[PDB]
Amino acid sequence: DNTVKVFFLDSMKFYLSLYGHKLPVLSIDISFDSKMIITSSADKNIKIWGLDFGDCHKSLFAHQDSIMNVKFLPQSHN
RNA sequence: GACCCACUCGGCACCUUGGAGUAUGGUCGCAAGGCUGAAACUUAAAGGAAUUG
Repeated sequence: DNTVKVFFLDSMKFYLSLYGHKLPVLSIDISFDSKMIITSSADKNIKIWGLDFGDCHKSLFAHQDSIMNVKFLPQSHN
């Protein structure tokens, strides 16, 4: 049920429920310095997501059948 | 008893002599406002559009 839920770790107190992919999102990554997450679904459109409130930045589109896994170069934010 | 003709009485009947418009800078509601999906996202599938590609 095409959503991404972010919980904390000291409490797990349901920090951010978010949506908008129109298919089951199947890969998540989190920025190396805890500032930006990357959600990716099977509608060929990844979304770079802001963190403080959950504002989407670029709902960008590639890989013309389906994204299967996204991962983070953990040195810079690429 | 019936039929005809005249008369007569009573019947169901018959025939002939403020609104209309228009106008509204007011009061109140309202089609008002655009390819949907679709936004903080220029983003999918599926559609309507116009399509002699």
